[PDB]
Amino acid sequence: SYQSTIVPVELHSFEDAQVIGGAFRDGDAVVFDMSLLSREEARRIVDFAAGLCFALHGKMQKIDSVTFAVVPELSNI
Amino acid sequence: PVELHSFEDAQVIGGAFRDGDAVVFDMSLLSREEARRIVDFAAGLCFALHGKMQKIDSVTFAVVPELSNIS
Repeated sequence: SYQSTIVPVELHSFEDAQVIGGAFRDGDAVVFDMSLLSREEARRIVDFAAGLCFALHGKMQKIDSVTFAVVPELSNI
Repeated sequence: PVELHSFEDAQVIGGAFRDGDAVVFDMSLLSREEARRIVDFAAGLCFALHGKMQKIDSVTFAVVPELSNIS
């Protein structure tokens, strides 16, 4: 299946979750930074991302305190 | 109708919804924080599977899977 190299996303508010969701839903891995978000917002981003991962059997990884990644299930027929 | 007790129940909603079932959940027993975490998780769930979330009232929401239609 098609998938670009990992999509980077710099977050500024919870609404940006949509960018992560869009790319992840379309088969792309996404790494996003939460350096500029409040503690509350960061938490909302991760709960939304966990919802995305559970729904499509994706995997979420923590790179560091402000950097996380969601990776789609491997495409193998 | 799922009665939530903690954020850990997000999996109950998720499992059912992922299996193609509509889920209506009550958040009466949840803290303001937990309630919000549940809805954010559920929103990720719906976004991922092209589902729909509806607010029934302040403590009751529903996530509904995309309708199966083949042409």
